[PDB]
Amino acid sequence: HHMKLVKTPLKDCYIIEPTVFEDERGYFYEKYNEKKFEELTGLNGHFVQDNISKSSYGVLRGLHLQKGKHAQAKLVSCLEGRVWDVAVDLRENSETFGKCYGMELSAENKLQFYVPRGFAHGFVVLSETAVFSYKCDNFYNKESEGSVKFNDSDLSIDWKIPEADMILSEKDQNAPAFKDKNY
Amino acid sequence: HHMKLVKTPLKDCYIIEPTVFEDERGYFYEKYNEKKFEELTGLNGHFVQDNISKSSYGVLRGLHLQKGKHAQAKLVSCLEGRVWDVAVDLRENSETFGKCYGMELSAENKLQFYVPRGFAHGFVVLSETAVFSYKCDNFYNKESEGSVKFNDSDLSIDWKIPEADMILSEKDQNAPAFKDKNY
Ligand SMILES: [Ca+2]
Repeated sequence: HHMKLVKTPLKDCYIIEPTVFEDERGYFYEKYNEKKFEELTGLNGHFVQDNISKSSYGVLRGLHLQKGKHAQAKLVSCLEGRVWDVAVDLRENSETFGKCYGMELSAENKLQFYVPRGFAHGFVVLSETAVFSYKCDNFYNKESEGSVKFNDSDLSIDWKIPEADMILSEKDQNAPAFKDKNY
Repeated sequence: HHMKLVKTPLKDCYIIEPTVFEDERGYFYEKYNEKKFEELTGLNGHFVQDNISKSSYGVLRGLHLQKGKHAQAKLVSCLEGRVWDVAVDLRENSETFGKCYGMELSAENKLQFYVPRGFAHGFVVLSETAVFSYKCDNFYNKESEGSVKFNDSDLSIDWKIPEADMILSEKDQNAPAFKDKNY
């Protein structure tokens, strides 16, 4: 019954590990519960928007964020296939400012990854195709968008797959460096 | 960009039709947006709990509800496979009291079904297995639970699959009739 939030090296960034109940017909679990989450973290647990994408192997999207009062906390998971998901703490006041953390999200492992406001976020598709789910605690605002180049040499993120396999949009190919502070 | 809610014969009960953008690598869509939903319906759009179940062909769960102040509106969809989903309006003051509506929810069709508070809900798995997602706008409360027998003769619900294929829990096999008012 208790929600299980697992610590990561980034402050306020958590893995939600599900408690899965199995039985004859299959399984069931409580994927998310706002009251439990807010009780455990003291953070906002009210999500207002749910987004879905399906992409093919090697598609890499990120690192993305919305600035200021438009910043979005994200609760992300993989509904089909496998992805490698990365978060970067960009809060200048945070003891983990400038640090990154990555993890595999898959339909099989049923994990969710909570990325606070003030972070940048991205992911790469590891399987033939993957369906990616992200819930946001704030609404879309194009003008507020910020970004960090995914392969910025200061962050030195390990995106796991061969570089020749990565598929990037023109925007993500041209995102400003971490030191340029487009956030 | 506009959310598309499609009317059903039951008052306040809607189908959410997604606006799916296809591209080279796949697709993306906004599955849910609380602000758009509340603007269109005048109803509460703040969901607080997300639940997942996976079940095998013929598993039928329902008809279920929570009574009184614990009643849960449900936004339901099928993430893998195919289900037949049914809602019953049980609000005594409603012009559609006692009426039912069923529809197929599948991973392929990406539809969502909004079941208001004061309704009972259930579904049966049509494919070999199915993964069912339901978001609730209120929290679980065991004591508040109500139920209606899925094959109640006054409601005469068409559950699509052969009765011999249906797999029901002991509780659902013994749910009180619609006219006994366990709600
Ligand atoms: Ca709250």
